Amino acid sequence: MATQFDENTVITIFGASGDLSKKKTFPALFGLYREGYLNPTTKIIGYARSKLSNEDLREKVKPFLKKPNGAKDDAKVNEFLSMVSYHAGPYDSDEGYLELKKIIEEFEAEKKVDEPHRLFYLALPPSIFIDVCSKLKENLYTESGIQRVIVEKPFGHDLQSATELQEKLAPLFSEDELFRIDHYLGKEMVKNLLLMRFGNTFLNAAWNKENIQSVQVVFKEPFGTEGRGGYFDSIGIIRDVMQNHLLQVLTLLTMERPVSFDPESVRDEKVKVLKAFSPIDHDDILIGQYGRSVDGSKPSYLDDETVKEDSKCVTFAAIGFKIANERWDGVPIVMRAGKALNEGKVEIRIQFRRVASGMFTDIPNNELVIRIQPNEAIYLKCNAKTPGLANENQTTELDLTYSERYKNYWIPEAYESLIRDALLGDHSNFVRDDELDVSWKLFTPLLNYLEGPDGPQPKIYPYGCRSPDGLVEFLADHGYTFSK
Ligand SMILES: O=P(O)(O)OC[C@H]1O[C@@H](O)[C@H](O)[C@@H](O)[C@@H]1O
Repeated sequence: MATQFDENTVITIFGASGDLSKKKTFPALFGLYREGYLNPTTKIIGYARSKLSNEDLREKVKPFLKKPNGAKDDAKVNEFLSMVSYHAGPYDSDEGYLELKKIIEEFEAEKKVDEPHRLFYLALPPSIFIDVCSKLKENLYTESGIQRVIVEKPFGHDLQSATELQEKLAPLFSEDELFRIDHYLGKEMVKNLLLMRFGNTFLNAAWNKENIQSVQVVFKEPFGTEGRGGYFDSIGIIRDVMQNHLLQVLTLLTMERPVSFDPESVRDEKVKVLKAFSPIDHDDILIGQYGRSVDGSKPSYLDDETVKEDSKCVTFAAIGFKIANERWDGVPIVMRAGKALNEGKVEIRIQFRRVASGMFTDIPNNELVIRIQPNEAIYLKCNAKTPGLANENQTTELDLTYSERYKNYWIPEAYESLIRDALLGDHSNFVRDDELDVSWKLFTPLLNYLEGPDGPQPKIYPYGCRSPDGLVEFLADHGYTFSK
């Protein structure tokens, strides 16, 4: 019921010369075009301070456009580049925006446009958002068209900084025009979660404290922070992926059902469950920093020449959560994220309860695993009678590998899906301001405690190991029952 952007839409990518723009934003715009979801009358404008030409931009991004049909669809590559142009100018001053206002109004007149449709993708750090947002609002805002601006996380590093950014942003652009990106919300398997649970009685009837023993959201990466240790030092793993990506996923797994079809009904339920989270217990935590591999082949986090040697930076964290409402009361929830472990994986693991006594209880807990990445899949640990004369249980792993169906369909990348959604005006996969506020109210006390003077020292774990010491115990302390 929001207006869709199709013909004669102008997409301006601010920060167009940067890494994010050339490796992600423009490649995503192309993928949408290559598969027929970007209208050919779309004007794509890259804006940045440097003084490059239309040729420079096109040749800068060309190495990153994806050709899944190989040398085929090469006309599409050149087709797309021909829709892309460049304008140089400062973010700090009105002359660039007035010059841009002229390029755009020229195009919106050469095509008979009664209602300008303008998307501004801000591929910039927040310290430059507010300037550009001011300038767009002072110079390039039409009360007789519709404009939408995309910004990407982070929006702050704690409650105070996030509040300050939003205080400056709110008088410039409303929630309806703002599209705040957490790119996990564009991943195919993350987008399936709501319909998977709410659309299937076989899961929804069990999705409650009466049947769930343990909820886990799991993030593992096999590499470390080498080279960028000094930057990561003020971030840490909790800020990097847990406060945003992992919290988003958990929110989709625990919210109640949206009662209407408005995208804001999705967002209302996410905010609602966020407010029911109890405060984080600062003791119910497992904090780790990666040391040298047992190998000797891999450096410690501190071996990084850009990291001070007394650094308490957390590169692995497991955190317990509790949600105080009727569905979740007393269910222990764990989010755990680490760099420099043994594999790359993002995964949801839900363990169901067993009855304590009776005939079909000498049997392992049912379990549901949803792999978000790498190999999108759903697995169910099930129980069944042994076929034939035998009257014993055997546990069966049911495979719902999505590779079956995906070799048939076009599965967009996160940014492709997300830009599409913005063009269609659908806020379902974007962060709202109260969502941001509550998520920072939840994590800031933990972050203040860890980074203050009494901040605990992370336990060291070797690069490449499965789990820091204490993890398996931590999980069993949070309702996970291990089995054969
Ligand atoms: O899992 P994805 O889609 O590759 O995203 C993971 C990355 O997400 C970013 O937000 C983090 O800052 C990175 O540290 C992390 O590696």
